[PDB]
Amino acid sequence: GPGMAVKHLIVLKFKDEITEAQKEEFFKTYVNLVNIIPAMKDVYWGKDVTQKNKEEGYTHIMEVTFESVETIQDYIIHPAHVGFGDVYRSFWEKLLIFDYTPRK
Amino acid sequence: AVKHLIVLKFKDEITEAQKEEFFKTYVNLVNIIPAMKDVYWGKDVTQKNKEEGYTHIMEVTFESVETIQDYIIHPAHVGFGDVYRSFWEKLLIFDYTPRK
Repeated sequence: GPGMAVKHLIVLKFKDEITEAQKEEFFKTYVNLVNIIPAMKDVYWGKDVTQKNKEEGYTHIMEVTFESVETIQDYIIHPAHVGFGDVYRSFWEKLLIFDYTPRK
Repeated sequence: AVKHLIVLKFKDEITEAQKEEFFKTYVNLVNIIPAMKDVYWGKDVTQKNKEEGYTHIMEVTFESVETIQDYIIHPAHVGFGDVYRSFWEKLLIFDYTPRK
């Protein structure tokens, strides 16, 4: 329906070499993409506190909220894009990205 | 507020109707388990993930990490896991506080 959210779920394990300062700057830059990418409306992230899957090693979760029925290609080609961009794609040891519309 | 996040891959044998049954039953848990706040789920549309990766996301909101645990040990959630764990091949759980 109109105004339904399209969400991207970014699931991350950082490489051991990545510093706490670097991680902080990474998330700061990602949240600021809301002001740069028109269709991007919100970014929220956090650190897993449970560690229920330590063998899979993922530690961080980032939720990106986009407007539906709008192009997001400017995000895809953005230098800061976590998977595709030159700036940060070397930061992660492991990375999953999902694309879903939340419903109930 | 905190989030209990589930990343899920169903067993190969599970049908579309069974996936819908799973989510309907899970969402109804909010009518039963006091600790729970709102639940949303979605299906991943990424073609790359579909072949052998996780396929579904469930987000559950809670007041605190403590009330997440209240939900974990509730008889209704125990009962759900007892009869629907068979539906999933693998999953990931994350408990975290969203921030910006």
